[PDB]
Amino acid sequence: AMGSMERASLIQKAKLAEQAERYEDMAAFMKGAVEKGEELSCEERNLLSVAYKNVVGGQRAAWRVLSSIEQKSNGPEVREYREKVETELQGVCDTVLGLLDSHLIKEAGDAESRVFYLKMKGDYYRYLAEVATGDDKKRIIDSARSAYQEAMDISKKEMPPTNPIRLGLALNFSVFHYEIANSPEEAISLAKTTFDEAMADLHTLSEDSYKDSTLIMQLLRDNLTLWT
Amino acid sequence: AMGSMERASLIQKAKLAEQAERYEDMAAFMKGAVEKGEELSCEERNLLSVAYKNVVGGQRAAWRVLSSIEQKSNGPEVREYREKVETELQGVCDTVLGLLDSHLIKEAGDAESRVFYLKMKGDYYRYLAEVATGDDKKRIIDSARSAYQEAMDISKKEMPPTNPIRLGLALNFSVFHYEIANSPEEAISLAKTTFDEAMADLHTLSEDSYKDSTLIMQLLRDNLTLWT
Ligand SMILES: COc1cccc(NC(=O)COc2ccccc2P(=O)(O)O)c1
Ligand SMILES: COc1cccc(NC(=O)COc2ccccc2P(=O)(O)O)c1
Ligand SMILES: [Cl-]
Ligand SMILES: [Cl-]
Ligand SMILES: [Cl-]
Ligand SMILES: [Cl-]
Ligand SMILES: [Mg+2]
Ligand SMILES: [Mg+2]
Ligand SMILES: [Mg+2]
Ligand SMILES: [Mg+2]
Ligand SMILES: [Mg+2]
Ligand SMILES: [Mg+2]
Ligand SMILES: [Mg+2]
Ligand SMILES: [Mg+2]
Repeated sequence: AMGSMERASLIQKAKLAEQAERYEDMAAFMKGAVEKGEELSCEERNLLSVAYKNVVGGQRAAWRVLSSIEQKSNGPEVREYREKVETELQGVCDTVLGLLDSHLIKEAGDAESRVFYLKMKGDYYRYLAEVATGDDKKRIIDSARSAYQEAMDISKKEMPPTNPIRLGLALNFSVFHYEIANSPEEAISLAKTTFDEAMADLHTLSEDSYKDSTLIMQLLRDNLTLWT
Repeated sequence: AMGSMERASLIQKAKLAEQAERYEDMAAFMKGAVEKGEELSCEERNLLSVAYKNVVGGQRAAWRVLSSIEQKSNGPEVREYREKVETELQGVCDTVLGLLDSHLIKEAGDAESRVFYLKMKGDYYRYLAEVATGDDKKRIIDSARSAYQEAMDISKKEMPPTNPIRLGLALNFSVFHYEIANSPEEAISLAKTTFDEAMADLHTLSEDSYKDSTLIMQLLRDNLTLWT
């Protein structure tokens, strides 16, 4: 439905929607921008990610509330409404994954863009895994793992240990190991090694880069504190 | 779209949606419940009001952000996106006003229900007035005034000065005078008289009623502090 709007106007409106805290609109504008077919700049990739993380975030928070109520109840209403929210969440994840597959990842040749999009792919499969059951569920978990792993492999070859996309990827992959893969030791090892190798590279940074990197290192530290 | 769901299940889901902070869903469930044609109980009237106040609240907050950006800008994008949000806000207000006219107010014979719905009518015309321009605009302002006035007339005849619906009505009508009607003296007089007559009636209240009433009296006091 954004086919008739200029790419530049979609980006401008996404920024307005962010100011207005209208994240559903923000996501729809950025989906429209991606669907123009051109690669996205760093700033535009960040608008895409912020929009969808806020949308899916509201859904995941609601799903958690409902799932809790349902499990303590264990008529059809709680299950029905949890399933409604679950389906809408699945739809948003499928939308994002669709944008990544058609055709953001395939056209992403620079490490910053390719790692960004593979991290996003890992994150949205991870959100699908949170609500998935059984077997179907193993293939979803492995899709998340596979995307994160490819991103990690590129990030380790092509980016310094303090790069904020590399740090955020490692942070989220550690969360995947702790929360999804039942691998708390792998989570803790990854968060530890990532933190230590970033610390050793801080000396190479300007003041502003240092602020960017240490912000994410503090999130790694927060998890490690929660996990140990 | 809620025609096939049981009234009781719509109410139950509205309560779940409130826990989940899913206010759009909450409003749609309560719209469905109203459309069953039966009068609403006190608790159900409160669910209706909470749902729509949160929905329109998000819209009014966004509209304010956008209007500010637009007026400081004064391409078409800011105006266009402010108009989009404005139209959606107008639609929600029209929806609420429609439920009140078809047929909540006409079937409301008790003072608690009739005052509640006439206050709501004043509030949603007030939200339309916030975004309205010119003349069209005078009739909207007078519709809000007229609804609030009828509610006030009934409330003064039928409810004690500490009743929380009477207090909330007076609070909102004072806000209408200050923000919409350019009548700050009327706003201040109304808030003052309402506060003083409630204070004089507190002695008649139980501990829990006292807590309910004094909460709203503090909002009147907060406005008076802001306005004087
Ligand atoms: C963004 O809104 C929500 C809703 C529900 C859960 C969360 N996530 C959290 O509270 C913590 O999640 C993380 C912590 C470190 C890295 C990544 C995440 P995640 O949100 O699971 O991508 C966020
Ligand atoms: C509920 O979300 C919003 C969004 C934008 C504005 C507001 N309202 C306010 O900040 C203060 O408004 C009032 C104060 C006292 C009584 C009534 C109101 P109102 O929200 O204008 O019905 C609320
Ligand atoms: Cl449902
Ligand atoms: Cl490529
Ligand atoms: Cl628009
Ligand atoms: Cl009647
Ligand atoms: Mg063009
Ligand atoms: Mg399901
Ligand atoms: Mg390329
Ligand atoms: Mg490099
Ligand atoms: Mg029935
Ligand atoms: Mg308009
Ligand atoms: Mg009746
Ligand atoms: Mg009475």
